Amino acid sequence: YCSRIREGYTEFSLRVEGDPDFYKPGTSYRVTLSAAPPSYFRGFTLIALRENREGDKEEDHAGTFQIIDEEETQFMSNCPVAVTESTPRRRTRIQVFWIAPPAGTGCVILKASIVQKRIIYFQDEGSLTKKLCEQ
Repeated sequence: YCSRIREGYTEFSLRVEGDPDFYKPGTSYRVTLSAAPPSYFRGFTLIALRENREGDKEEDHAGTFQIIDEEETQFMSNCPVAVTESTPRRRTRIQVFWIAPPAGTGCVILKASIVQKRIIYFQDEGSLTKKLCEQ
């Protein structure tokens, strides 16, 4: 189940539109993964984890992703809680909804990994990682 299993900034950014300071349970947020020019990615993986969890357990994964662009993104065949590319084409941006979990879920870490001509692995902090807490 889910594998899946260098901080600071690369040219790839994981953002939430509107730059929320915290999440509100049940609110849909538009999560974006983008490459600064002239970079691109041919593949990506995107997850949302309760803080300080590895992701090896189902209950580590927080909230619900919803596909916006079916031809660009899909759920991972062998990690159904992870968003990934539909085909290995060069892309500079993808977007998905993330629906925030119930009150009491605690801090959530949205995290991405990409491939261009090298792999950028998941990191605890950095440009492909965003922490959102309740409040």
